[PDB]
Amino acid sequence: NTVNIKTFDKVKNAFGDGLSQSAEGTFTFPADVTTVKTIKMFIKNECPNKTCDEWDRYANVYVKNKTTGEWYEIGRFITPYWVGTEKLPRGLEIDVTDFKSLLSGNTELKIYTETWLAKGREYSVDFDIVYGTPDYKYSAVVPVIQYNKSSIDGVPYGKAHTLGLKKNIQLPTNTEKAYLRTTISGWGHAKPYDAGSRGCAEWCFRTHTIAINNANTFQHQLGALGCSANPINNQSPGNWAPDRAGWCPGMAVPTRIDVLNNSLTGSTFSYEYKFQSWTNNGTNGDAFYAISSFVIAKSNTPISAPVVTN
Repeated sequence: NTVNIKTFDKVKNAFGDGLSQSAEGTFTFPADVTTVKTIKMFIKNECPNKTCDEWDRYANVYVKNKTTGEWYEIGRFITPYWVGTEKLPRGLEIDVTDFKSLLSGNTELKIYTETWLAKGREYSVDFDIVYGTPDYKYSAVVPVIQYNKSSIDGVPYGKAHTLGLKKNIQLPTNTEKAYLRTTISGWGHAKPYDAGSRGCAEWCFRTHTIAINNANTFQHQLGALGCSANPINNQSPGNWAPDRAGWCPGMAVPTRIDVLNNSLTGSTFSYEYKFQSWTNNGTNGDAFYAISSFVIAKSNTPISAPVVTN
């Protein structure tokens, strides 16, 4: 079984006086998610005849955690230059199965675009829920860190001292499978440039590390994705083809999945996101990393949300 749920219908994120960069709404999702195998989120950006903010703007979607009243980023993308997602049949696709526990019953969603023009961007969002026999009937998800309000509200990169990326995580004793879900994209053309005149953090290729209990465990390489091969190839005269570090205009920001070893099940461990070292000399602007990292706990027996603590 595959149920399609329609959620935002030509909603506009715009900037200027009786307008907003974000839109919200409440939608009804089926209540039972125990047999949900996959949930695909589709984002359609309609921008016919240059009627939208022609820049490659940062955008993201959130689902509200009813109990805590906190917004969780389920997906982000960079809008294409000058056009919408027309070359793509169903729009940008992002797997959001990790958030099935929050995508049930009356769910409030939020979509934001860092647009600075009144014409902004218009979107239609729908979800495909595929029912079946999942490998794990239950899942729980909680954020470890969230500095993703916009491209320039991320974590400053290259500053003398930085903090706010070390946390402690306690996984439920019945966790059968656990993993981290991270989405990271950078902004800026700050100096000193890397070879090839690549400023940070939009252009400079880096490899960040996540340390579990002080041991370097996962590496996140923000390298070339092959922007020139983008299906949305009608973006000229915008600078669409050059490879940025870990993202391309008119494409979803990749979701990075790192599987935790089961020796962490039932125990509290430390998590630290370590940026590859670099110092901003401050002569050519700022550099930021917009980042969200989530811990997902799965089991075939009802499970409570992992505890994240400083």
